[PDB]
Order: sequence, then structure tokens, then C-alpha cells
Amino acid sequence: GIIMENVTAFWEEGFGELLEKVSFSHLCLVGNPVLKNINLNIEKGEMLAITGSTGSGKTSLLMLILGELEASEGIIKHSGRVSFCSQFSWIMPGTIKENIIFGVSYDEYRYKSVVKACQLQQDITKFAEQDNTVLGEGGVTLSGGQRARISLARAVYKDADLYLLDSPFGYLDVFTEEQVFESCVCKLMANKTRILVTSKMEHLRKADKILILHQGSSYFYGTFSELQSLRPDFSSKLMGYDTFDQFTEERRSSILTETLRRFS
Ligand SMILES: Nc1ncnc2c1ncn2[C@@H]1O[C@H](COP(=O)(O)OP(=O)(O)OP(=O)(O)O)[C@@H](O)[C@H]1O
Ligand SMILES: [Mg+2]
Repeated sequence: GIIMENVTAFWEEGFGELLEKVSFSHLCLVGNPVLKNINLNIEKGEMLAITGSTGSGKTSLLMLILGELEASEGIIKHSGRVSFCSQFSWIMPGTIKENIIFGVSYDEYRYKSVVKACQLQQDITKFAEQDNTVLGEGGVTLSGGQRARISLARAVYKDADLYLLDSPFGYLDVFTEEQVFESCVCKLMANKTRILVTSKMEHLRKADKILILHQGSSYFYGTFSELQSLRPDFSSKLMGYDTFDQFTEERRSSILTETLRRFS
């Protein structure tokens, strides 16, 4: 499981460099918080959806769990192997397969089931060599979604206790992404403790807990139901869109941000 009791963390010199790699020294000198009074309790097998305004601390909270940012006040409790899957989808030179099982024991069943749920079948079938196509470093002629699904597969194949998925559903092939959410994150991963950063409303619905950050602070925590009751101005605005989850990542963040400001 993963517990966070009143946690706060400050700009440490060097942290913002890592945040580029995944002005800073002014935030460091001045001593601001990057997250502030963060609280959450996720029990084994639960799925936490994290969302919020753009630049609100979401990736920084993942760096906290990974142990890259140092929590000044608070307790952070969790244990085991943790599998991280960043926004930036990196690709090592080698085959699509090699990339997915990087430095980890092959397991024909486990592999086929990840490859499958992550919607990579539609993809590797396009290629003369299937999942034995060799990729150049950075996976460059691929699409943004293709890289993202390769990077997700790689991360989900890893066997671990906690899975941190940072924003893999933000590209244009929006239906595949709906498939992937459902087969991978919701079915195949259903028994694994997993945190998902996201700007799609659907993911909030189907989650166990929810965390919405804004200007570094927790603007909400607790379940999807509580969200509608407790922050209703929020809930009205967002839920009352036609197909908000098929807006671009860019437009979804814009509204989340404009909305979080209105009702602070
Ligand atoms: N590449 C960057 N250049 C300058 N400042 C940055 C950069 N990445 C993050 N920050 C700063 O660190 C804090 C934000 O980051 P985090 O990286 O925690 O945001 P998120 O909540 O993950 O948002 P985003 O949609 O940008 O990923 C912000 O207040 C922002 O000012
Ligand atoms: Mg982020």
C-alpha cells in the first residue's frame, strides 16, 4: 500500500534539473514548497487518479514516492519494487521486444498479455518484422502514441508492488487510449497498487481515490462521489462537457486549470 500523512517538500537545489531531464535556484534560495500538506491512503490493489492544473506538482509528487525529492515534513509509507513510467517515453536501441523486457527475465505468457492489453498488436502487425523490428535510439519515426504504449508496456511488464504511470494518455489516437486504459490499467492491472496522472474525466470515475493538485496544494482528495458533493462547482463545469476526454491533452489541461482557478 501507500500512505502519505501530512507531507511537504521544498525546492532542493538540483531537483528542477531532474524535472527538465524527466529560475530554479531562486525557488531554492527563497525556500518555497513544491508540494504542501499532501495527504493520501491507497490500499494494496487500489488505483489513485492524480489530476490538477498544469504545473501543480503532479510529477513532483511522483518524484517524492520514487525518493528523488526529500519530504521535509510528513511521513511517506510504502514498500517494495516500484515501476515508474515517465511522461517522456524513452526508447533504447534494440528491438520493440528488447525495449519492453529491458533487463528483465523473458516470460512468454506475461509478455504476450502486456503486449496485448497495451494495444501493441495493432502496431507490430504493421511491420514486416513484427515485434522484432529494430528501433533507432529515441524511437523517432514512430508516433507519439506508439512510443507511449511501448514505454507503458515496458513499465507494466516490470514486476513490482507500486506502479507510477505519469500521463501516458495524452496523444491524438484517443480511442486506442480508451482501449488501453480499460484493458491494461483497469483489467490486467486490477490487483496492483497503481497511481495514474491524467487529465481525462473517465479515469477519475473508475478510480478508487482521487487527488487534484493546484498551485502546489491538495485541492481535493477522496472518492469520485465525494468530488461531486464537496466540490460541486468544479464537478458541474467539467462533467457537463460533451466529450471532454477527446479534447486534446492541451485543451483538457487548459480547462482543468481555468476551472481550478475559478473555484479555489
Ligand atoms: N521544464 C521546466 N522549466 C521551468 N519550471 C518547471 C519545469 N518543469 C517543472 N517546473 C516548475 O516546477 C513546478 C512544477 O511541476 P510538476 O513538474 O510538479 O508539474 P505537473 O504538476 O507535473 O505539471 P505539468 O503539466 O507541467 O507536467 C511548477 O510550479 C513549475 O514552475
Ligand atoms: Mg506531469
